[PDB]
Amino acid sequence: MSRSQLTILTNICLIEDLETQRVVMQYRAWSGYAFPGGHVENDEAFAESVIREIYEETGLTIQNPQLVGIKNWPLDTGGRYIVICYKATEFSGTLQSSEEGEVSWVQKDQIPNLNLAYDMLPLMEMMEAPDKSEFFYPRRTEDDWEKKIF
Amino acid sequence: MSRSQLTILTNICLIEDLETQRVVMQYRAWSGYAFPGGHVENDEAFAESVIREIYEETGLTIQNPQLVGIKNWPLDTGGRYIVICYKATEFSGTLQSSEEGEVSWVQKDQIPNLNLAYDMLPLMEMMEAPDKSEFFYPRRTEDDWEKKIF
Ligand SMILES: [Mg+2]
Ligand SMILES: [Mg+2]
Repeated sequence: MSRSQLTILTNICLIEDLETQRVVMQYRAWSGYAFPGGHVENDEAFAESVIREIYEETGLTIQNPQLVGIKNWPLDTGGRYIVICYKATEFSGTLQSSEEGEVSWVQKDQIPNLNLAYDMLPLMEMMEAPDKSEFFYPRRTEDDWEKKIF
Repeated sequence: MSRSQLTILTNICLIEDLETQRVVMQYRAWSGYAFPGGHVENDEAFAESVIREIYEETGLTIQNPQLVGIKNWPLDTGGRYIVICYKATEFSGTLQSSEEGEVSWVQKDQIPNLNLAYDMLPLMEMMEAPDKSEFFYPRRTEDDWEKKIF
């Protein structure tokens, strides 16, 4: 019945242009600059979903997106929010914003200087680390946004 | 309401003893030899779940399990079955079966000679491949068990 009982399936992608050392950032009015991505449709694969969402949100067609981790947290009544995290360096197309947010190429080394969504930097660190694959909020108490990286 | 509307969260782990080149296999009366693992509890992280399930099913405590892919397929009415796939080479303990299946160390090169669960070999191949991370059944028709690897 309640929203806190649901399992929500979403994705994000770190799209990195190796020629320019820039990454696609999206501005979402949690608030701030974050990675683009979206919700998984009922019939589509996880990889199909990230390719489709990225195309819609950025105008870019990514190839062979790589699974780099999972961000997730329990909801209040047995539910869970799930973010499947991808990295893509192979893509084509022209960058184009959508109603879902303004997108831009930001120099990767300048990402920390933006108004970032909460925990963007440790999330990007988990994704980039070859030996880490999960970012979890235990949500042990109602205000607990402490994280665990596995 | 129906079981085909649910999102089911499970894990498996390929536990490889690098000293002996054996892998833990579990016999489940889909039927056949498969990897051990289990269902994710409401409050636990994905990594916590695989460590706990593997301990219960095998007696081994795995350390630092690595995400190597996701096996998944849609269910008939908007649901999805999800298997988070891990590999672990660091562990301790003594192998011990449980009510959930007999476990054994099988030489990795002898795995194909077992009565394996359906698609075990391509699943293991997806997991072992550094550039593949999803095993998906589109379930386009009712008898369609064709697969896609991303
Ligand atoms: Mg989106
Ligand atoms: Mg099990």
